[PDB]
Amino acid sequence: ADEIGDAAKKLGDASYAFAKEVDWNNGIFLQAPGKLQPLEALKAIDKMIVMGAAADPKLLKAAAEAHHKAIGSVSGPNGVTSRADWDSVNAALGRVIASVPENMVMDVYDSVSKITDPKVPAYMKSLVNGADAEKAYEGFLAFKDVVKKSQ
Amino acid sequence: ADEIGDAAKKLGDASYAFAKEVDWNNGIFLQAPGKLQPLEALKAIDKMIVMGAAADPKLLKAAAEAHHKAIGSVSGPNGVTSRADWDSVNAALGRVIASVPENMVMDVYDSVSKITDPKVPAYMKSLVNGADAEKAYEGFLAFKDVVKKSQ
Ligand SMILES: CC/C=C\C/C=C\C/C=C\C/C=C\C/C=C\CCCC(=O)OC[C@H](CO[C@@H]1O[C@H](CO[C@H]2O[C@H](CO)[C@H](O)[C@H](O)[C@H]2O)[C@H](O)[C@H](O)[C@H]1O)OC(=O)C/C=C\C/C=C\C/C=C\C/C=C\C/C=C\CC
Ligand SMILES: CC/C=C\C/C=C\C/C=C\C/C=C\C/C=C\CCCC(=O)OC[C@H](CO[C@@H]1O[C@H](CO[C@H]2O[C@H](CO)[C@H](O)[C@H](O)[C@H]2O)[C@H](O)[C@H](O)[C@H]1O)OC(=O)C/C=C\C/C=C\C/C=C\C/C=C\C/C=C\CC
Ligand code: CLA
Ligand code: CLA
Ligand SMILES: CC(=O)O[C@H]1CC(C)(C)C(=C=C/C(C)=C/C=C/C=C/C=C(C)/C=C2C=C(/C=C/[C@@]34O[C@]3(C)C[C@@H](O)CC4(C)C)C(=O)O/2)[C@](C)(O)C1
Ligand SMILES: CC(=O)O[C@H]1CC(C)(C)C(=C=C/C(C)=C/C=C/C=C/C=C(C)/C=C2C=C(/C=C/[C@@]34O[C@]3(C)C[C@@H](O)CC4(C)C)C(=O)O/2)[C@](C)(O)C1
Ligand SMILES: CC(=O)O[C@H]1CC(C)(C)C(=C=C/C(C)=C/C=C/C=C/C=C(C)/C=C2C=C(/C=C/[C@@]34O[C@]3(C)C[C@@H](O)CC4(C)C)C(=O)O/2)[C@](C)(O)C1
Ligand SMILES: CC(=O)O[C@H]1CC(C)(C)C(=C=C/C(C)=C/C=C/C=C/C=C(C)/C=C2C=C(/C=C/[C@@]34O[C@]3(C)C[C@@H](O)CC4(C)C)C(=O)O/2)[C@](C)(O)C1
Ligand SMILES: CC(=O)O[C@H]1CC(C)(C)C(=C=C/C(C)=C/C=C/C=C/C=C(C)/C=C2C=C(/C=C/[C@@]34O[C@]3(C)C[C@@H](O)CC4(C)C)C(=O)O/2)[C@](C)(O)C1
Ligand SMILES: CC(=O)O[C@H]1CC(C)(C)C(=C=C/C(C)=C/C=C/C=C/C=C(C)/C=C2C=C(/C=C/[C@@]34O[C@]3(C)C[C@@H](O)CC4(C)C)C(=O)O/2)[C@](C)(O)C1
Ligand SMILES: CC(=O)O[C@H]1CC(C)(C)C(=C=C/C(C)=C/C=C/C=C/C=C(C)/C=C2C=C(/C=C/[C@@]34O[C@]3(C)C[C@@H](O)CC4(C)C)C(=O)O/2)[C@](C)(O)C1
Ligand SMILES: CC(=O)O[C@H]1CC(C)(C)C(=C=C/C(C)=C/C=C/C=C/C=C(C)/C=C2C=C(/C=C/[C@@]34O[C@]3(C)C[C@@H](O)CC4(C)C)C(=O)O/2)[C@](C)(O)C1
Ligand SMILES: [Cl-]
Ligand SMILES: [Cl-]
Ligand SMILES: [Cl-]
Ligand SMILES: [Cl-]
Ligand SMILES: [K+]
Ligand SMILES: [K+]
Repeated sequence: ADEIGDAAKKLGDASYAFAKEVDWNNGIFLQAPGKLQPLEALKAIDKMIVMGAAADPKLLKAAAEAHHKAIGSVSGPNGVTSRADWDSVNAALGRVIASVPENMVMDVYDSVSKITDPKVPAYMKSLVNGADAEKAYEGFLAFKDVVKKSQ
Repeated sequence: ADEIGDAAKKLGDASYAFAKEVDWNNGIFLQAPGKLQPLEALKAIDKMIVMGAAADPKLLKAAAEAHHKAIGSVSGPNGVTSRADWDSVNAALGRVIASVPENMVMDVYDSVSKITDPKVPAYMKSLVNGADAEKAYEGFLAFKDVVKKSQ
């Protein structure tokens, strides 16, 4: 047990209602988040690849395992994993994030932002309950504070 | 040095002409290989996630590093990495493939085949020199024989 795991349970309390509202089977998630821009997108993928190579390989393995288990508990009309598996994925990802330097994480974020059209967040939010999305994000903010402490 | 590395150099002799002909900046590679089928695609991703969790985490790290370096040597009008980085990526991937049971690898292959429209290979081949694609594939066949010996 660790503090990221405890923070993941609070994150689940804040964010699972939102996860149940997302239609995970919508094909839109395969499309670029705006205009397809291969050269800029490759720069973002490169920052991810750098981060993945730097991450604790054991924590990467555990995060992959948590997603395998999560796939197994998918149910209902939107393809949402169970509450327990949601929390397990989020904890495992938090551990991976904490295992690399903050710069690496910020470089992925900035590089993905560069290819994301300004309308995409509002469009995604419009498909779910906006107050639940807001609660989920406020949950994320608290969670990342715990992740940073462990980083 | 190892036998996968030696086999990767022979693979490069057979396949680099083909890699130079592919337009790596074509946006088509973001689309599903046929009809977008989220439920079946998730099954294929699940088999990949199982395989990634089983792979030697050190060899996964080295494969990610080889791709970072490869991105750095991209040049020319098609976005092709250097010959040396092509071989380095292929060796590193061969090591990852050899680090898991053959079943896991075949399960990814079969699961991806299930979502790949029968026209996709011929369409991809039609964009390059068909004899160079054939040489590349004959190269792959020899390479995977070395990978299997190490597996
Ligand atoms: C063949 C290739 C195969 C596959 C292709 C590969 C990849 C697909 C590539 C791209 C598709 C992926 C993602 C893009 C898709 C979807 C995008 C998903 C992300 C999103 O929607 O983000 C919304 C967010 C909104 O802005 C925030 O608003 C805040 C408001 O806060 C106030 O009010 C609150 C309540 O309202 C609270 O009360 C608070 O207390 C109060 O403070 C503050 O103003 C913040 O400063 C401000 O940041 O926007 C941004 O962060 C920047 C945009 C994009 C970054 C993009 C993404 C995140 C970055 C990195 C994630 C890492 C990786 C993503 C990718 C993959 C995951 C591994
Ligand atoms: C939001 C989500 C984000 C991203 C989405 C994520 C993923 C994208 C998902 C999918 C897109 C990916 C791929 C699909 C895209 C493109 C497809 C790329 C693959 C392709 O084109 O394959 C062509 C191949 C042709 O068939 C072979 O013909 C042979 C002929 O051999 C003779 O003649 C020869 C010379 O002519 C020689 O002389 C020889 O000596 C002589 O023997 C034999 O008959 C073989 O028995 C027969 O197998 O087809 C198949 O293998 C099955 C089809 C698809 C499997 C699909 C893929 C491979 C499987 C696994 C690869 C693993 C993973 C792929 C994916 C990713 C890689 C990590
Ligand atoms: C089928 C399998 C699968 C699927 C469908 C996904 C889907 C996703 N992954 Mg995951 N992932 C997988 C397997 C999968 N992954 C595997 C095998 C691994 C390796 C172990 C990872 C490792 C991984 C990492 C390291 C990250 C992702 C992230 C993401 C998201 C990227 C787009 C995004 O930011 O949306 C928005 C995100 C969500 C809807 C997820 C919930 C986010 C918080 C907790 C609550 C919602 C807040 C707010 C409303 C929206 C996000 C704002 C943002 C600024 C934080 C998306 C939800 C990224 C992510 O979520 O970035 C924010 C991310 O950082 N994945
Ligand atoms: C921007 C980065 C990037 C890009 C663009 C790609 C692109 C690709 N990856 Mg790679 N990968 C990356 C980073 C990247 N990867 C990273 C960071 C990792 C983790 C370390 C991986 C790990 C990985 C694995 C484990 C595998 C791939 C494979 C593939 C291919 C999947 C589609 C396919 O089969 O086409 C066809 C494939 C090619 C054109 C590549 C050359 C294949 C041989 C050597 C020669 C050509 C033979 C023939 C003409 C066509 C293929 C037939 C097939 C049955 C073998 C595609 C070329 C897969 C692959 O190639 O499956 C066959 C695969 O198994 N990737
Ligand atoms: C081979 C392999 O290993 O694959 C595995 C690799 C990983 C990394 C482990 C993995 C993973 C995670 C991944 C990739 C997550 C990707 C998330 C992508 C989210 C994409 C979104 C939100 C895309 C869009 C596009 C939109 C477009 C919206 C608009 O155009 C619309 C409609 C109308 C316009 O007028 C205005 C507009 C508003 C602009 C939008 O609003 O949102 C996975 C899944 O496991 C696969
Ligand atoms: C060996 C191997 O194969 O590894 C493979 C392993 C994987 C995992 C499969 C893999 C991969 C994918 C990877 C690495 C993904 C990385 C994801 C990173 C996500 C980062 C995020 C969300 C960062 C942020 C930063 C934010 C900042 C927000 C703020 O600053 C803002 C705006 C304003 C401030 O006032 C408040 C604030 C809140 C502070 C935010 O909101 O979010 C890959 C590439 O395939 C390689
Ligand atoms: C088709 C289908 O059915 O697909 C199904 C597939 C599944 C897998 C079964 C499934 C599922 C679950 C999924 C996708 C869950 C996704 C979870 C994503 C979690 C992401 C996390 C936590 C990312 C971060 C990034 C962080 C960054 C933190 C920092 O940068 C910040 C901000 C500020 C810096 O100063 C300090 C910092 C600390 C560096 C962080 O702390 O965390 C589902 C829903 O069922 C759908
Ligand atoms: C080849 C093939 O077929 O592969 C298949 C493989 C798969 C895995 C099966 C597959 C899949 C599924 C995938 C990747 C799913 C990814 C899902 C990502 C969902 C992202 C969502 C919901 C994003 C958001 C962002 C929002 C932002 C909200 C806010 O920021 C806003 C506006 C304003 C702020 O003030 C407050 C805020 C509230 C913070 C929100 O509310 O939501 C797919 C697509 O089928 C393809
Ligand atoms: C977030 C993160 O970590 O992301 C990283 C995760 C990884 C795994 C490390 C990673 C990787 C590798 C990946 C995903 C490779 C994906 C390869 C995909 C190849 C897709 C292809 C060939 C798609 C098509 C679609 C086609 C459609 C053709 C047709 O429709 C057409 C035109 C006309 C129709 O009439 C007939 C038709 C013929 C049917 C086609 O012919 O081919 C990467 C890139 O690093 C990102
Ligand atoms: C911890 C963590 O995060 O790990 C992350 C790590 C990654 C790597 C980023 C990641 C990923 C992606 C993964 C695993 C991809 C796996 C790719 C597997 C590719 C398999 C291939 C091509 C298999 C085959 C089999 C073939 C067979 C051909 C033949 O049988 C045929 C027809 C006919 C016979 O007569 C001749 C023959 C020739 C014998 C073939 O031709 O090809 C993921 C999911 O993101 C998780
Ligand atoms: C936009 C842009 O510019 O992107 C740029 C991004 C880069 C990275 C810089 C770049 C590059 C390079 C790239 C993509 C290289 C891709 C290489 C893929 C290699 C895949 C390999 C080897 C896969 C396998 C699968 C195998 C399976 C073997 C077996 O199953 C087989 C058959 C039969 C079983 O009985 C035994 C077995 C042994 C189990 C194997 O042995 O090997 C480029 C080109 O510049 C484009
Ligand atoms: C959000 C966002 O923007 O992300 C961006 C991220 C990136 C990384 C920048 C990105 C990218 C690039 C990517 C994934 C590139 C992947 C490329 C895959 C290429 C696959 C090719 C060539 C496949 C083939 C198959 C062929 C088959 C030939 C044969 O089988 C045939 C018919 C018949 C047999 O008898 C003989 C044979 C000869 C064996 C062939 O000849 O070729 C992208 C797309 O821009 C999206
Ligand atoms: Cl929807
Ligand atoms: Cl571009
Ligand atoms: Cl082309
Ligand atoms: Cl389906
Ligand atoms: K561009
Ligand atoms: K289906």
